[PDB]
Amino acid sequence: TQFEGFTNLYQVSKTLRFELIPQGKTLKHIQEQGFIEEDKARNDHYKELKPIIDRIYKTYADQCLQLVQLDWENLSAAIDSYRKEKTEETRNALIEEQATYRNAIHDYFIGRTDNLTDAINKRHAEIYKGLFKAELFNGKVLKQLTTTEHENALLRSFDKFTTYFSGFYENRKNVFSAEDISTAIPHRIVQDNFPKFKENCHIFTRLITAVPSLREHFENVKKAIGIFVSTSIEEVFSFPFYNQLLTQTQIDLYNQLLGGKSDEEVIQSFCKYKTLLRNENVLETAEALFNELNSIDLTHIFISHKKLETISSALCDHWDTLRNALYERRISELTGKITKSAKEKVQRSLKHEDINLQEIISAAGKELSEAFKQKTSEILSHAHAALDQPLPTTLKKQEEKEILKSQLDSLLGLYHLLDWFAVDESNEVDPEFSARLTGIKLEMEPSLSFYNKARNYATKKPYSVEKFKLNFQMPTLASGWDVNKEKCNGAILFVKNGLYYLGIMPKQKGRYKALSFEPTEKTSEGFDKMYYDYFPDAAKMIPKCSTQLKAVTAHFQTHTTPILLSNNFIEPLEITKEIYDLNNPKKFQTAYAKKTGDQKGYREALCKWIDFTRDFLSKYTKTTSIDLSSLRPSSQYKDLGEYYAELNPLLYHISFQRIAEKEIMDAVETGKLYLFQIYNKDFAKGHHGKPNLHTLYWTGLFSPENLAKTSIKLNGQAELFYRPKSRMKRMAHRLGEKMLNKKLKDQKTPIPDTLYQELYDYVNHRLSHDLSDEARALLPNVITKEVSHEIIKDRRFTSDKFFFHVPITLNYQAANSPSKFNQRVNAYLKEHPETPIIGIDRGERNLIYITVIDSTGKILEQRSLNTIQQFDYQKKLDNREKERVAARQAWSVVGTIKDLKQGYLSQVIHEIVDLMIHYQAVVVLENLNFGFKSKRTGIAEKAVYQQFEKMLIDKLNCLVLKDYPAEKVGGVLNPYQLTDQFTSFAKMGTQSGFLFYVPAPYTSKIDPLTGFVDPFVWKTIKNHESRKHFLEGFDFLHYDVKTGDFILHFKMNRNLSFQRGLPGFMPAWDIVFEKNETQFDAKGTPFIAGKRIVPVIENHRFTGRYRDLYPANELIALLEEKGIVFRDGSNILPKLLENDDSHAIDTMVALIRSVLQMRNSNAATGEDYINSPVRDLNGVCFDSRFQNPEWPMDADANGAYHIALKGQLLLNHLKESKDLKLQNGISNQDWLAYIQELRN
RNA sequence: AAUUUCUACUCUUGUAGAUAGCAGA
DNA sequence: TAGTGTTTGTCGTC
DNA sequence: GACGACAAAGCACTA
Repeated sequence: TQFEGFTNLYQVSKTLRFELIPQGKTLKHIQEQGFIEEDKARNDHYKELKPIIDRIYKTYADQCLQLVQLDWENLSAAIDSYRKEKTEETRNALIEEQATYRNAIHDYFIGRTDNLTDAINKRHAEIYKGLFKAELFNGKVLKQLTTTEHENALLRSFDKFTTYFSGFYENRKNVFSAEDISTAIPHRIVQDNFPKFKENCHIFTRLITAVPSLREHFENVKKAIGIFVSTSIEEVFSFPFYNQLLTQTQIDLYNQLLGGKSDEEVIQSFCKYKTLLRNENVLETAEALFNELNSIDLTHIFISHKKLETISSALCDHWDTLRNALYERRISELTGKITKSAKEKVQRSLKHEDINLQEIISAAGKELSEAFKQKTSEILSHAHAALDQPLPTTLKKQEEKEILKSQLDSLLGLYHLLDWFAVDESNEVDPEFSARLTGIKLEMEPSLSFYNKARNYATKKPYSVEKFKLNFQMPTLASGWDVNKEKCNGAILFVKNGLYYLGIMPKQKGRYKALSFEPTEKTSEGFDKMYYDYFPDAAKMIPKCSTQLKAVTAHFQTHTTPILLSNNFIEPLEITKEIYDLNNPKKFQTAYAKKTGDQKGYREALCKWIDFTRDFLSKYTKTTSIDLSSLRPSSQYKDLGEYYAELNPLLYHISFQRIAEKEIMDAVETGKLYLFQIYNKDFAKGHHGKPNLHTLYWTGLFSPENLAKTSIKLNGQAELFYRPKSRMKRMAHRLGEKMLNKKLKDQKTPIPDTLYQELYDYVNHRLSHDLSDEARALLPNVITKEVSHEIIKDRRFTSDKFFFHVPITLNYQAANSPSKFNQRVNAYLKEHPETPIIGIDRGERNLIYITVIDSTGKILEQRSLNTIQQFDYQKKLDNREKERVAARQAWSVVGTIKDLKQGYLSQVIHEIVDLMIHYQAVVVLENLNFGFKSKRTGIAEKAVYQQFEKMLIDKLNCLVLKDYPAEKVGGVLNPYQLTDQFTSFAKMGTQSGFLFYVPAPYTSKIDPLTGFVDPFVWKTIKNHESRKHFLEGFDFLHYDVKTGDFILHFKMNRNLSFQRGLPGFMPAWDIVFEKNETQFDAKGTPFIAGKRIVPVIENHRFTGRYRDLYPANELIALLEEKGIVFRDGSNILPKLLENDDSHAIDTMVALIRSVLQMRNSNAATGEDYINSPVRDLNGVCFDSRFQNPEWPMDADANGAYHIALKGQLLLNHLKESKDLKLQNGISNQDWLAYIQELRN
């Protein structure tokens, strides 16, 4: 097995896109015939027909729901039993019962069953079949069910073109399917409305039994309105009536028995919805509801469990406090011997149940009520102060955009507040409160959608990428390149002087007309035309044209002699009866031999069948020319799989023949041919440099090597698109103006966005104002250029453009899908223990950081990827963008940041693949399922980086390096295939081919010399008793006079209540308060050893500002003040406890806080070092400021190193494992135990 | 500030990387 | 009594 | 029992 052998394993399909430039006067001919305008109208017709078909989509659904008659007694009993006993058996019984009822409704739409009489059951299938076919426009489906003339004229607009609704058919299948999917009609009937209707019947009978006078009163309300005249009030609250509550008109009548593109568009619509909130007085109603909570019974006001953690973080210290406070109070009221099983039951109960507001107050204290009152009035005042604040006149200025966002934040804040309360009727909700809350709520739901629509408008770009597909009045345009379908499709390609041209033949005067392109000698100058020959598949096309056609099937049925085929045959073929009988556990198939076992009959029949196929190919009118003599005789063919896989590549072929330029130019001159040059900036006159990957795929497809031996196949079903211009604001660099580079003299540090505009205006002498102080300072550093030629901003969308989306297939000689790809990778890895690793982590001072390690674990190379292609993406560019978002906090700045991150990550995968191929390594990412990263990290968690991993998997599916020759492995003809096909984020686990995913947590805050981690969670120390109990668990803390350090011995079998439950290896540790000394690094720079950056400034705000702190110096100073003598080397902790100085104990613990903190960062001073608190086996505490290459350089370096180290643990278990499998993730304790043992 | 277009850019009338489209969210 | 402008074929997995 | 990929086979229109 070789690493270069990971190619040609499965087919990968990519569709290239190009721009079509009209040649000669083909644009004039198109405009004269009005093809673009007609196709533009077809786009509008397709969109205007979107609800018309959806309307004729209800008719059928409404008609099918009118005949539904079911007995809902069984469904009610399954609902009652699940509410009665909360066991998993009654849940699965209800899930199956619901699925049975959903299918009962589905059988009315398309039953294909025996429950409904076929007279009716089969009639629905004839409609549902062509509900996703042409029938829609035939009027046939409407003939089964009245169309108006304009609607009839709209249906015929898609005659011979109903494939335009291809994707729309899928969107309508997503509406039915009769699954638990909420989008479906059966689900809405069974699982949404019936539990509501079933509850209505129970509410009815309880009221009528207690207050019988309410019966005649309800009956009078029904009679006074006029609804359900043939049904009494008791029957509408009985199960049989629900069958007549399945259509909207009946649902509306039932509910009424109960109830009785532009800038100013966002201002007019919002102000219309905004002024509607005053008339409804939703603020006054909301302010009155939250004021009711001061006196009403709070044991029936429930908080949703999905919001409890969010509320805890908004009203308390952490997200933990509420869930923990409820946990302690519930453990406080358990019965008998409180086992650890009873505690876990209380934990699991708090995850998925709604807590009433009273139990929260009784468990958290009176300080939550003050937080609840203050937060409620704060949100209500902001929403009240925003409804009366008028919107601006326009959105031209950013100051006017800010007030629009500010008022939307207040509206979304109130909308967020209302979603705190549980909506489900499973809880005993208050009568009046739940009704008034659900009312103002139903009203605030479009705010969220409206808010999202508004934010996207600000994020939107001034372009209009919207486009429509050009058909040229052909439903099969560019649907196939075969020469025999020249007229049928009318799309061919030309190559001339390295420039690729597309030629489409229009219907000449409304009729098909072939062009007699005469093959001219190659010497004469002219275009080269593609001759495309293709036989789709031997398995499906051969029987269709030879033994399964209408002629021979009927002939063999009514006549028992072989028949001769003459049409589409050079020499007549004598198809005989037996081979058709074989094709009538099919015969000559693997199943037949597996079951029957007639091996002798198999080999003879297959020999005749294979010979018959070989007989067919040499006799067919188009397959006779291809040289099939390379095929082996039928005696040594095992089965059809190997034979068809061998026969298929021989059929497909592309050849080029020169066509004289005079014919092509005259064809364009008269208008018979439309010439479109393919253009992707790699065919420009001034082009110089390595081209795009898509250009190489296009260039490599037509290379002489590929034509002789196919590895890139030109797939059919190509598409043409036309994009209208979007010239609304043209910016240009006119001649005589002075360009300004976005980078300084070093062409690596970008100018801030705000400063760049001011400098650019001053350079051109256009700014009326004066430059800032920092603008003057940065002025000499910028570089200016004169405009030699005009550069048009966004020139792509200035004018109208054509497009050509063409699909190609790479690795055409491989299988359709990979077959156990991970087994192949694991096989290579097992035989190659020396395969290096590549660990990638998201640092804070570095966007993406890399570290490669070998089998033994030494760091071969570690690099920071924030500087790609001589440009700084983090140290300068992302910092300025983050500065702007912290200054303005607008929507445009957020959109630019997300686009930059995705663009930066595109550059990263090139660095990864270039690094990986050079080392022949395996790259280990981190799975997003486990853990999270802080806000200080440069990439948002599970939002952009999750898509980053998708790109890396997809890129390595068909990895092609653009500096490589095509013939060797890794080129365009033989791409690398190192990853399995991506299916979903959930399905990918710990391996995706040559990619590994190890748990993120417990990777970057570890000493790389001892494997030590901070074993104490500091949230368990709050009071003096906790501090003293924590401090008394240690063994001994003493001054070493020889070295000047403090050795704080600790045994992991102590302070369990303050620990994190991960002992790991090394049951004892020696925390060292390193003596501060001006140590020198490799470069000789001075740095003080043991320096720690502590952010603790206030009890509530623990990261107000970073503060310098020296654990050794401060603790010596603290002990001197207390009068403690410690130079004798005696233990210090017992003497600390006996004096019982509250301030000294707090300082004692706070210093242990600092020393156990390894990752010390300071953005202002540029320090991101990591310092070990414990000594290694050599006896030296790790300090990353030493800049030793063999160990991580900075804090971000440590994380990428251990992700690669976590990759070793996966492979180390892989090598020793007998099976070719991997563990379903790495336990945090198991990883800690492994690393702590290895570093020793 | 020039792109099948996405990001960044301007020694180079263009550079470096990415780029599986259509339809529907 | 024909030019010409939707149907069918499956092999393996799934 | 359920998916496909592009051709050549059919199949209805007027003639």
